[PDB]
Order: sequence, then C-alpha cells, then structure tokens
Amino acid sequence: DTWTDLVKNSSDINKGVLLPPRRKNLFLKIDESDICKYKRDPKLFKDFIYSSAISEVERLKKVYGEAKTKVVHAMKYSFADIGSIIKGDDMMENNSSDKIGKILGDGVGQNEKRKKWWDMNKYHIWESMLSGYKHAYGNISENDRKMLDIPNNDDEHQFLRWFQEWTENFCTKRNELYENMVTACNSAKCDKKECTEACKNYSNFILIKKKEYQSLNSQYDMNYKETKAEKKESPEYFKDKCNGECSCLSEYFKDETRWKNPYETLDDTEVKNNCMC
Repeated sequence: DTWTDLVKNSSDINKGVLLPPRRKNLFLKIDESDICKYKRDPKLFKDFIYSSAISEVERLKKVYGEAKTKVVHAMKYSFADIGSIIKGDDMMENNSSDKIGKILGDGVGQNEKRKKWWDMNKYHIWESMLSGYKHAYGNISENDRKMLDIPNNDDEHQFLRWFQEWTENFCTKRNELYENMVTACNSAKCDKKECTEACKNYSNFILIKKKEYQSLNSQYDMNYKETKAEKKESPEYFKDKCNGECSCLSEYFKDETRWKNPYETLDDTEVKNNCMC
C-alpha cells in the first residue's frame, strides 16, 4: 500500500523516485540457478514471461475485484513494466534485470539483443494478458475491447508512467476520502459526533502524500522537466496528459505548495470549520 524508495541509484540519479505498490507486487523473479535453462532454451524463457504476465492479471483481480476499469488500467502499467524489466530500463532493485541480460545474450551493460526481444514479443505478451483477463471475468465483451487495445506505454520513460500512476491513484483516493468527509457532516459548528474522524483521515492522507510528492517532484524538476516533458510544470503536464483525473494536482496544489495546510484544499467553505475547530 506504501510508495517505497526501494529503487536503483536512489542516492544518485534516481533520488526521490518512488516505487509503485503495484510494481513491488509484480512477481517476476529469475533465479541464478535457471540462468542456463532459459539461455539454451529460448521458448522456455518465453513461456515463463508470458505466464508471469498471466499471473499478474490474475493477481490484479484479487486486488481490485469486479472493478473492470481499475484492473485494465493497471494491466497497461504492468505490461509496460515487464517491457522495462526486459529491456533493462526498470528501476526496482532486485528486479533480476542483470539475469535477463545474460539470458538474452546481451549482458555486461548492453541493450541491442534484449531490446529486439521485447520488440518481437510485446504483442504476444499482451495477448496472454488478454486471455488472462478472459479467464478472470469469463467472456470478453464486444464493446469492452476498446479499453483492451494494444497499449502504448512501452517507449515512454518509466518514471513518467510511475508518477502518472501515483497522481491518478492520489486524485482517486483524495476525491474518495473527500466524499466521505461530506457524508459524515453537513453542519457541526462549535465538537460533534463522527465528522472529525474523516477530517483526520483526509488530513493524514494529504500529509503522507505531501512527503511522497515532494520526493517525486524533486526527481521530476531535476531531470524530466528540464529535457523534454514539453517544458510544462509538474501539475501542469498531468493536467493535459492523463485526462481529468490528474487535474486535482493542479486544481488544488499548483499555485503554492499549500500541502502544508491540508484543510485549505477544500472547495466547500462549510465543512472547513468542522475539521479546523
């Protein structure tokens, strides 16, 4: 559930990069034992990568359960991450990316061999994940398939995807918790009954994510905004990239780092006093 800093080179060029729970939970481990089983037998390695993609879709249903949109959206992230794992771009520490490099006949810090392997399997890896989705929900709907298109995340910088995911998940939870804060109190001018419990939860949440964002935005500004993120600002870029569910970052936190007061980010002026009593 937490956004850990278990990333590669986090003291160096990856300072402030946070690792998504979804990615931490993406099981894809190669042991140094099976380094030869996969090298001499190219299609055995394939069946393992395909089934790792399979199991990932099976894991996602266990988490989100009957939330079709919430599972499909994560598939596209996990799919892309497998690409990063394969290509060597991945940022997690014990990702066994070193072992994959040797298996695909590249090794010693190269890219060409393992880059072409991904390029040749992207389609079939995704096709597996589609069969995994079908095994999870029964029948693939005739109008559901538009969501389940072959996704374009593979070439996009990983941190940018990870940050986008953070922001989406942040805005979804922030909105969810701000909704419970209204269905707990409408007027309570002052101590009343249950309202403050939600106020503590919303405030706590904003303050957990405050630190996380400060860490993620530290990396963004240093590297990715400077070269090519369309030179847009941190909250400004996600405002036009991932639809309207990353706008809450700009809509409530752009003008100033007003994270310092979590109650100031409330559009309704009525409920603001019950939490700030």
